[PDB]
Amino acid sequence: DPEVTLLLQCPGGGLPQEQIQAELSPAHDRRPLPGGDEAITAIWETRLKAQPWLFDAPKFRLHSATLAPIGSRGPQLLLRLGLTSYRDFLGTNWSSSAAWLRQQGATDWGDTQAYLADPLGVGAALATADDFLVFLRRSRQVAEAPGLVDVPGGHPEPQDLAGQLVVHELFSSVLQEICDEVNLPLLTLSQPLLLGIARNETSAGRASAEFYVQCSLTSEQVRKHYLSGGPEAHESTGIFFVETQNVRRLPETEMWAELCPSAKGAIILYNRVQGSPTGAALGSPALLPPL
Ligand SMILES: CC(=O)N1CCC(C#N)CC1
Repeated sequence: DPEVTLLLQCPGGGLPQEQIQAELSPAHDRRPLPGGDEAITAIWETRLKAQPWLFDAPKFRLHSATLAPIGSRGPQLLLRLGLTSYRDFLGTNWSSSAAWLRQQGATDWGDTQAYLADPLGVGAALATADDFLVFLRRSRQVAEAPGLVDVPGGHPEPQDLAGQLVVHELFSSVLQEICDEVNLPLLTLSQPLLLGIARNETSAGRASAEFYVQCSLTSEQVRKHYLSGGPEAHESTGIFFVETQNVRRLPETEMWAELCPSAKGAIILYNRVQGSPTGAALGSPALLPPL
Protein backbone atom coordinates (compact mmCIF):
# COMPACT_ATOMS: atom_id res chain seq x y z
CA ASP A 1 0.00 0.00 0.00
CA PRO A 2 2.30 2.81 -1.24
CA GLU A 3 -0.47 5.42 -0.77
CA VAL A 4 -0.38 5.10 3.11
CA THR A 5 2.61 5.23 5.61
CA LEU A 6 2.37 4.83 9.44
CA LEU A 7 4.01 7.73 11.36
CA LEU A 8 2.89 6.52 14.88
CA GLN A 9 1.51 3.21 16.32
CA CYS A 10 0.24 3.83 19.94
CA PRO A 11 0.97 1.40 22.80
CA GLY A 12 -1.42 -0.20 25.34
CA GLY A 13 -4.31 -0.72 22.86
CA GLY A 14 -4.37 3.09 22.27
CA LEU A 15 -3.89 6.32 24.31
CA PRO A 16 -6.58 8.26 26.23
CA GLN A 17 -6.71 12.12 26.22
CA GLU A 18 -5.08 12.37 29.74
CA GLN A 19 -1.82 10.70 28.50
CA ILE A 20 -1.14 13.17 25.59
CA GLN A 21 0.72 16.54 25.63
CA ALA A 22 0.67 19.07 22.73
CA GLU A 23 3.20 21.87 22.00
CA LEU A 24 1.47 24.48 19.71
CA SER A 25 4.32 26.76 18.46
CA PRO A 26 5.05 28.98 15.39
CA ALA A 27 8.37 26.94 15.15
CA HIS A 28 6.04 24.07 13.85
CA ASP A 29 4.56 26.18 10.99
CA ARG A 30 5.15 25.73 7.21
CA ARG A 31 8.26 27.62 5.96
CA PRO A 32 7.56 30.41 3.42
CA LEU A 33 7.94 29.22 -0.23
CA PRO A 34 11.37 29.84 -1.86
CA GLY A 35 9.99 32.36 -4.46
CA GLY A 36 7.49 33.75 -1.89
CA ASP A 37 3.90 32.88 -0.71
CA GLU A 38 2.54 35.03 -3.66
CA ALA A 39 2.18 31.65 -5.55
CA ILE A 40 -0.43 30.48 -2.91
CA THR A 41 -2.26 33.86 -3.12
CA ALA A 42 -2.43 33.56 -6.99
CA ILE A 43 -4.03 29.99 -6.89
CA TRP A 44 -6.56 31.27 -4.23
CA GLU A 45 -7.56 34.32 -6.36
CA THR A 46 -8.12 32.07 -9.45
CA ARG A 47 -10.29 29.69 -7.34
CA LEU A 48 -12.43 32.50 -5.71
CA LYS A 49 -12.99 34.14 -9.15
CA ALA A 50 -14.65 30.79 -10.27
CA GLN A 51 -16.30 29.83 -6.89
CA PRO A 52 -16.81 33.10 -4.91
CA TRP A 53 -18.88 31.33 -2.13
CA LEU A 54 -15.69 29.46 -0.95
CA PHE A 55 -14.14 30.59 2.40
CA ASP A 56 -10.77 30.06 4.16
CA ALA A 57 -10.55 28.36 7.62
CA PRO A 58 -7.63 27.83 10.05
CA LYS A 59 -6.39 24.24 10.58
CA PHE A 60 -3.80 22.48 12.83
CA ARG A 61 -0.46 21.50 11.16
CA LEU A 62 1.36 18.27 12.26
CA HIS A 63 5.15 18.85 12.59
CA SER A 64 5.99 15.56 14.46
CA ALA A 65 4.86 13.19 17.30
CA THR A 66 7.33 11.63 19.83
CA LEU A 67 6.35 8.52 21.90
CA ALA A 68 7.80 8.08 25.46
CA PRO A 69 9.80 4.86 26.22
CA ILE A 70 7.17 2.00 26.38
CA GLY A 71 5.98 1.00 29.88
CA SER A 72 6.86 4.45 31.41
CA ARG A 73 4.75 6.49 33.93
CA GLY A 74 3.67 10.08 33.07
CA PRO A 75 2.69 11.51 29.64
CA GLN A 76 3.14 8.96 26.81
CA LEU A 77 3.01 11.21 23.65
CA LEU A 78 4.14 14.74 22.64
CA LEU A 79 2.32 16.20 19.55
CA ARG A 80 4.28 19.10 17.95
CA LEU A 81 1.64 21.25 16.18
CA GLY A 82 1.63 24.50 14.16
CA LEU A 83 -1.15 26.45 12.38
CA THR A 84 -2.09 26.36 8.64
CA SER A 85 -5.29 26.96 6.55
CA TYR A 86 -7.57 25.59 3.78
CA ARG A 87 -5.99 28.27 1.44
CA ASP A 88 -2.41 27.11 2.23
CA PHE A 89 -3.50 23.44 1.60
CA LEU A 90 -4.90 24.35 -1.89
CA GLY A 91 -1.62 26.17 -2.78
CA THR A 92 0.79 23.38 -1.56
CA ASN A 93 -0.37 19.72 -0.94
CA TRP A 94 -3.20 20.00 -3.58
CA SER A 95 -0.95 21.82 -6.17
CA SER A 96 0.26 20.02 -9.38
CA SER A 97 3.84 21.01 -8.21
CA ALA A 98 3.50 19.37 -4.70
CA ALA A 99 6.32 16.84 -5.55
CA TRP A 100 8.67 19.77 -6.53
CA LEU A 101 7.96 21.42 -3.09
CA ARG A 102 8.85 18.09 -1.34
CA GLN A 103 12.24 17.84 -3.21
CA GLN A 104 13.00 21.58 -2.47
CA GLY A 105 12.19 20.98 1.25
CA ALA A 106 14.67 18.01 1.34
CA THR A 107 17.36 20.27 -0.31
CA ASP A 108 16.83 23.47 1.79
CA TRP A 109 15.70 22.14 5.26
CA GLY A 110 16.39 18.33 5.19
CA ASP A 111 12.57 18.00 5.56
CA THR A 112 10.31 16.80 2.65
CA GLN A 113 7.30 18.55 4.40
CA ALA A 114 8.95 21.98 5.17
CA TYR A 115 7.05 23.81 2.32
CA LEU A 116 3.71 21.87 2.77
CA ALA A 117 0.57 23.03 4.70
CA ASP A 118 0.03 19.41 6.03
CA PRO A 119 -3.37 20.09 7.76
CA LEU A 120 -4.08 17.44 10.52
CA GLY A 121 -7.14 15.21 9.84
CA VAL A 122 -9.09 13.03 12.37
CA GLY A 123 -10.73 9.63 11.59
CA ALA A 124 -12.48 6.89 13.59
CA ALA A 125 -12.71 3.11 13.61
CA LEU A 126 -16.31 3.28 14.99
CA ALA A 127 -17.50 -0.11 16.41
CA THR A 128 -21.21 -1.05 17.09
CA ALA A 129 -22.61 -2.99 20.15
CA ASP A 130 -23.00 -6.10 17.80
CA ASP A 131 -19.25 -5.89 16.72
CA PHE A 132 -19.29 -4.20 13.25
CA LEU A 133 -17.17 -1.24 12.02
CA VAL A 134 -18.97 1.71 10.28
CA PHE A 135 -18.14 2.72 6.63
CA LEU A 136 -19.45 5.66 4.46
CA ARG A 137 -19.60 6.01 0.63
CA ARG A 138 -18.19 9.36 -0.69
CA SER A 139 -20.19 11.38 -3.34
CA ARG A 140 -18.94 10.87 -6.97
CA GLN A 141 -19.14 14.75 -7.35
CA VAL A 142 -16.62 15.90 -4.61
CA ALA A 143 -12.91 16.97 -4.92
CA GLU A 144 -11.13 14.37 -2.67
CA ALA A 145 -11.34 10.64 -3.62
CA PRO A 146 -14.74 10.77 -5.42
CA GLY A 147 -16.92 7.65 -5.08
CA LEU A 148 -14.48 5.94 -2.64
CA VAL A 149 -15.23 4.33 0.79
CA ASP A 150 -14.34 6.44 3.90
CA VAL A 151 -14.72 6.24 7.72
CA PRO A 152 -16.20 9.10 9.86
CA GLY A 153 -13.86 12.12 10.31
CA GLY A 154 -12.86 15.64 9.16
CA HIS A 155 -10.18 18.40 9.53
CA PRO A 156 -10.69 20.30 12.84
CA GLU A 157 -10.62 24.14 12.98
CA PRO A 158 -8.82 25.73 16.00
CA GLN A 159 -11.07 27.53 18.67
CA ASP A 160 0.94 21.98 28.05
CA LEU A 161 -0.98 25.13 29.22
CA ALA A 162 -2.46 25.97 25.80
CA GLY A 163 -1.55 22.25 24.96
CA GLN A 164 -4.24 20.52 27.10
CA LEU A 165 -6.99 22.68 25.46
CA VAL A 166 -5.64 21.66 21.99
CA VAL A 167 -5.65 17.90 22.89
CA HIS A 168 -9.25 18.39 24.22
CA GLU A 169 -10.39 19.99 20.87
CA LEU A 170 -8.78 17.06 18.89
CA PHE A 171 -10.66 14.36 20.93
CA SER A 172 -13.91 16.50 20.95
CA SER A 173 -13.71 16.98 17.13
CA VAL A 174 -13.75 13.20 16.30
CA LEU A 175 -17.00 12.79 18.44
CA GLN A 176 -18.55 15.94 16.84
CA GLU A 177 -17.72 14.60 13.29
CA ILE A 178 -19.49 11.26 14.21
CA CYS A 179 -22.60 13.15 15.60
CA ASP A 180 -22.77 15.51 12.51
CA GLU A 181 -22.30 12.85 9.73
CA VAL A 182 -23.77 9.59 11.28
CA ASN A 183 -26.51 11.49 13.25
CA LEU A 184 -25.75 9.52 16.50
CA PRO A 185 -26.53 10.91 19.98
CA LEU A 186 -23.26 11.99 21.81
CA LEU A 187 -24.32 9.88 24.85
CA THR A 188 -24.11 6.63 22.77
CA LEU A 189 -20.29 7.19 22.18
CA SER A 190 -17.24 6.14 24.37
CA GLN A 191 -14.33 8.54 25.06
CA PRO A 192 -11.97 8.07 22.07
CA LEU A 193 -8.60 6.25 22.20
CA LEU A 194 -5.80 7.41 19.85
CA LEU A 195 -4.60 4.36 17.77
CA GLY A 196 -1.85 6.25 15.81
CA ILE A 197 -1.10 8.67 12.94
CA ALA A 198 -1.20 7.77 9.18
CA ARG A 199 0.18 9.77 6.18
CA ASN A 200 -1.62 10.06 2.73
CA GLU A 201 1.21 9.83 0.10
CA THR A 202 -1.39 10.67 -2.66
CA SER A 203 -1.85 14.14 -1.01
CA ALA A 204 1.95 14.89 -0.62
CA GLY A 205 2.19 13.31 2.88
CA ARG A 206 -0.52 15.11 4.97
CA ALA A 207 -1.35 13.14 8.18
CA SER A 208 -4.54 12.05 10.03
CA ALA A 209 -4.86 11.04 13.72
CA GLU A 210 -6.86 7.73 13.77
CA PHE A 211 -9.06 6.97 16.85
CA TYR A 212 -11.13 3.97 18.18
CA VAL A 213 -14.69 4.85 19.36
CA GLN A 214 -17.30 2.35 20.68
CA CYS A 215 -21.07 2.96 20.21
CA SER A 216 -23.74 1.42 22.55
CA LEU A 217 -26.17 1.04 19.54
CA THR A 218 -26.35 -2.05 17.19
CA SER A 219 -25.61 -1.73 13.41
CA GLU A 220 -29.43 -1.71 12.75
CA GLN A 221 -29.98 1.25 15.19
CA VAL A 222 -26.90 3.14 13.72
CA ARG A 223 -28.38 2.73 10.16
CA LYS A 224 -31.81 4.03 11.37
CA HIS A 225 -30.21 7.21 12.91
CA TYR A 226 -28.06 7.90 9.75
CA LEU A 227 -31.02 7.41 7.29
CA SER A 228 -33.55 9.37 9.49
CA GLY A 229 -31.57 12.62 8.90
CA GLY A 230 -32.50 12.48 5.16
CA PRO A 231 -30.23 13.29 2.16
CA GLU A 232 -29.33 16.85 3.51
CA ALA A 233 -28.16 15.61 6.99
CA HIS A 234 -24.96 13.93 5.56
CA GLU A 235 -22.22 14.58 2.88
CA SER A 236 -21.83 10.78 2.22
CA THR A 237 -24.35 8.93 -0.11
CA GLY A 238 -24.62 5.66 1.92
CA ILE A 239 -23.61 3.74 5.13
CA PHE A 240 -22.57 0.04 5.48
CA PHE A 241 -21.05 -2.30 8.14
CA VAL A 242 -18.30 -5.05 8.15
CA GLU A 243 -18.00 -7.59 11.05
CA THR A 244 -14.83 -6.92 13.15
CA GLN A 245 -14.14 -10.67 12.48
CA ASN A 246 -13.78 -9.84 8.70
CA VAL A 247 -11.82 -6.48 9.09
CA ARG A 248 -8.74 -8.65 9.92
CA ARG A 249 -8.49 -9.75 6.18
CA LEU A 250 -9.89 -6.54 4.53
CA PRO A 251 -6.57 -5.84 2.64
CA GLU A 252 -7.18 -9.18 0.77
CA THR A 253 -10.76 -8.16 -0.34
CA GLU A 254 -12.03 -6.27 -3.46
CA MET A 255 -13.19 -3.55 -0.94
CA TRP A 256 -9.50 -2.53 -0.31
CA ALA A 257 -9.14 -0.96 -3.84
CA GLU A 258 -12.22 1.24 -3.06
CA LEU A 259 -10.93 2.65 0.33
CA CYS A 260 -9.48 6.22 0.43
CA PRO A 261 -5.94 6.40 1.98
CA SER A 262 -7.06 7.87 5.36
CA ALA A 263 -9.67 5.03 5.79
CA LYS A 264 -6.92 2.47 4.90
CA GLY A 265 -4.83 4.10 7.72
CA ALA A 266 -7.71 3.73 10.26
CA ILE A 267 -8.19 -0.02 9.37
CA ILE A 268 -4.40 -0.86 9.45
CA LEU A 269 -4.10 0.85 12.92
CA TYR A 270 -7.35 -0.87 14.21
CA ASN A 271 -5.91 -4.28 13.11
CA ARG A 272 -2.43 -3.63 14.72
CA VAL A 273 -3.54 -1.86 17.96
CA GLN A 274 -7.08 -3.21 18.88
CA GLY A 275 -6.78 -6.54 16.94
CA SER A 276 -3.52 -8.66 17.06
CA PRO A 277 -3.92 -10.10 20.62
CA THR A 278 -0.73 -10.63 22.76
CA GLY A 279 -2.09 -13.03 25.50
CA ALA A 280 -2.56 -16.87 25.77
CA ALA A 281 -6.43 -16.80 25.82
CA LEU A 282 -7.20 -14.47 22.77
CA GLY A 283 -4.09 -15.88 20.95
CA SER A 284 -5.37 -19.55 21.19
CA PRO A 285 -6.06 -21.04 17.64
CA ALA A 286 -9.93 -21.36 17.99
CA LEU A 287 -10.14 -17.55 18.81
CA LEU A 288 -7.25 -16.46 16.42
CA PRO A 289 -7.62 -18.73 13.36
CA PRO A 290 -4.33 -19.25 11.41
CA LEU A 291 -3.83 -17.71 7.86
C1 LIG B 1 -8.32 16.86 -0.20
C2 LIG B 1 -9.34 17.89 0.20
O1 LIG B 1 -10.03 18.44 -0.66
N1 LIG B 1 -9.42 18.25 1.50
C3 LIG B 1 -8.75 17.57 2.61
C4 LIG B 1 -7.93 18.58 3.38
C5 LIG B 1 -8.83 19.58 4.08
C6 LIG B 1 -8.07 20.82 4.34
N2 LIG B 1 -7.48 21.74 4.72
C7 LIG B 1 -10.16 19.76 3.37
C8 LIG B 1 -10.14 19.48 1.87
